[PDB]
Amino acid sequence: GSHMSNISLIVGLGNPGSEYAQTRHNAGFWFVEQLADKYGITLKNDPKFHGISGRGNIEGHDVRLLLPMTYMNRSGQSVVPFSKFYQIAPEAILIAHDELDMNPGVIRLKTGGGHGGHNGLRDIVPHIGPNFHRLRIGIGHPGSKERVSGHVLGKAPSNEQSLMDGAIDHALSKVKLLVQGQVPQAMNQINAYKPA
Ligand SMILES: [Cl-]
Ligand SMILES: [Cl-]
Ligand SMILES: [Cl-]
Ligand code: NA
Ligand code: NA
Repeated sequence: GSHMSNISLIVGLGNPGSEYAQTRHNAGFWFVEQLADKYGITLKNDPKFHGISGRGNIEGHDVRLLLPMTYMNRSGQSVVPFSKFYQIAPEAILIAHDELDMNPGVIRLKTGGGHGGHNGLRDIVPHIGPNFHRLRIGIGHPGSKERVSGHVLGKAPSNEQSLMDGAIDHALSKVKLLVQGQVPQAMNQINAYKPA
């Protein structure tokens, strides 16, 4: 199964289909797809777990990657059985997701806490509890509570996209720390990122 706080499972949250692929709510998919390319991990169809998944070596560690194919608000229907079957404890899971409470170009690593309104996390925390790690990829504030769907299901303007892309790139360079269990150092180095 998993082994302490070495990260062994990296999940990216998002919605399936070309119409959602460029939307802010797919920030987690962006991160995990780029990480998979970086390390040569194949992401293949995983019908048993309602997702796309892979497994491979990251810096000498066996790591699994998962993109739920359930739609965002049903993400737990992939993450939970996957983690149960492979016996991966929450403490060894990193979930990458868009974060409305942070600016584009801000990125943070958090351990624990609630969903913060995120409809994918809301489908996961009830089942595995809160003690997994999160890569919170800022996507900017939506304005009103009424603009929140239109914000997360929007394609960001190019300046915001550039800021997100640079933050994601920075985080990719710190995955080595995470798979090695160096969560405190990773937190310090991720959270210190500035775009400019
Ligand atoms: Cl959604
Ligand atoms: Cl945080
Ligand atoms: Cl979070
Ligand atoms: Na976008
Ligand atoms: Na550390």
